[PDB]
Amino acid sequence: HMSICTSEEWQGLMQFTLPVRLCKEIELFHFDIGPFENMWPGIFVYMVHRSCGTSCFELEKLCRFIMSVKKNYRRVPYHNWKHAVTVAHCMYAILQNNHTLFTDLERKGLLIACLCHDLDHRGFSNSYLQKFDHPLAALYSTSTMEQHHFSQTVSILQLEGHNIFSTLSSSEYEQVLEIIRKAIIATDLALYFGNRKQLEEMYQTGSLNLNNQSHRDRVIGLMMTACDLCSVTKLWPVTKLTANDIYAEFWAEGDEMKKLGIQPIPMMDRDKKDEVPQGQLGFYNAVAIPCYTTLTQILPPTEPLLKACRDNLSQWEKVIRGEETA
Ligand SMILES: Nc1nc2c(ncn2[C@@H]2O[C@H](COP(=O)(O)O)[C@@H](O)[C@H]2O)c(=O)[nH]1
Ligand SMILES: [Mg+2]
Ligand SMILES: [Zn+2]
Repeated sequence: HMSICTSEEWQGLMQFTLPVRLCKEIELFHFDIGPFENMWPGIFVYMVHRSCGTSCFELEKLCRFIMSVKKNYRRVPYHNWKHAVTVAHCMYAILQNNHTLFTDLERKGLLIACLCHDLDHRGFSNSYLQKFDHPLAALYSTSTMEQHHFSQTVSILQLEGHNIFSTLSSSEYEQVLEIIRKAIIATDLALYFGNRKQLEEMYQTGSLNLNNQSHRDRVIGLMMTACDLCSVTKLWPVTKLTANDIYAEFWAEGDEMKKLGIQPIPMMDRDKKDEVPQGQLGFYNAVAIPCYTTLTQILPPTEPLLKACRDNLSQWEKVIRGEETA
């Protein structure tokens, strides 16, 4: 099922060295990997090593894992390899800024989860899959694609010489797969609404306790949401360019629905682009802003993401007022 990287791909990755100038910039939240496509795999290797240590993973296995994961992301407009690395970098930044709050096991697992969270995405949402009795919606009744993404992750790990977690004790092994499982499922936005309200409630009543595994799971879940949506925390021009990619997939889905005799929601209707600005305002107010607000409360060092998100919210309002530019 899973595609496999060539020997030239993983072998070449092992010899990669991150340019000195980027070492500085990669630590910042607003960092945009966009202008460095050839370096994305190497950037991930770098983040893993800085966060988890150069010997955490056997280099050969890690490189095969990375290049195969890349080969298993499809050439879709948004849920692609570029997105995977973007999300992993946000997680890297969050972990670097809250290092000792998370275990070595969790950091390894979360960085890997972020790189694999949208594995083998076809370009169709859970709505489509369920509303069209796709085999996946039957196998996975809820969080359909997310369960599939996790399934894909384990399949890659099982490929020969690809299991980077085998050196963990039998106990930590199962523990890390559970961390990855929950983390990937948490990227199902449907689950975000409940998770955020819960955390907010926990935080304000003073109940939140990081030594409480159920609370840890929720915090990690919000972190995944935060990283998944981080394109809204970049400089405006970057945020805007990514938005076009997001909508390219939305509109493509809408077109397929029309062909199947079912009118799509406005957001997925390429004939209703005029409604995009207002729709983004809604998404920021109902999802992005609350997410980063709650995350900042729990992990103060992540405040730059909230500030950036608010700045972009202001940009969308500026568009609606007819003051946009370029
Ligand atoms: N309307 C809207 N949806 C977004 C935006 N950013 C992310 N999303 C949605 O949030 C989802 C997060 O889940 P994932 O990216 O892991 O599939 C994306 O797939 C996409 O459907 C945005 O700026 N606007
Ligand atoms: Mg996803
Ligand atoms: Zn994603």
